[PDB]
Amino acid sequence: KGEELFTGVVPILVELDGDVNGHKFSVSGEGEGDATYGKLTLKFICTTGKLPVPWPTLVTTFVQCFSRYPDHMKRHDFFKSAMPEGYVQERTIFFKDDGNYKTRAEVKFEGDTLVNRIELKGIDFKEDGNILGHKLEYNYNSHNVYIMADKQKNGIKVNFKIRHNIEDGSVQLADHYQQNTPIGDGPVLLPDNHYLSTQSALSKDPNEKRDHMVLLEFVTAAGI
Repeated sequence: KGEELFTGVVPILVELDGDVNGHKFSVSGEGEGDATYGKLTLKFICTTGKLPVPWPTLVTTFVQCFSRYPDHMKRHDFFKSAMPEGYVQERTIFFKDDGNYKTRAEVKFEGDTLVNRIELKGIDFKEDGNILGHKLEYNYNSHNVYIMADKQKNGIKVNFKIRHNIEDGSVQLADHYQQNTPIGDGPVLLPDNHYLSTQSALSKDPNEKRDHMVLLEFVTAAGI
């Protein structure tokens, strides 16, 4: 019964603390989310200074409860269903032939603000690599996210790959593995497999002098 929660535009707050190959950094993200349209709008700041890794790489990490679930599919909205209480999102993201990322985040409401708090741990990155070497283009493609229920952990398992465009026209693969679990002891909706169609556009704020990333994104469920 989290749907009444996402009836209008909801403020979003994003906080991440990370360490990549001994590279410590932090980001703060503020924005709005309008589930009715599967639309998200945020701005991220690298508070500790210059971001050690590349922006496009943090996107997946930086609130699926803002996805638009068509009417005929609401019974599958696990995300909104964990609402108010929230849920845990954990991930292992393997960058092909490079390091991998480990994440644990908590997705919940604090008052009337939607909060995503994350701790990220990065290891085995090559300094002479795409990531560390900053060789990714500042852009992003559309992707499908497959969702299947994890009846066991009373949650869901998600799989998907992201392709990051390399500056030489090449592509860097990012294999994502993710599990979600409700924070409460309340009931949630366990869905049948389906997927989320995600579009994203990264931009920059001219008048913004700090290290950041502006983000616009739309997400709609389908495959059902």
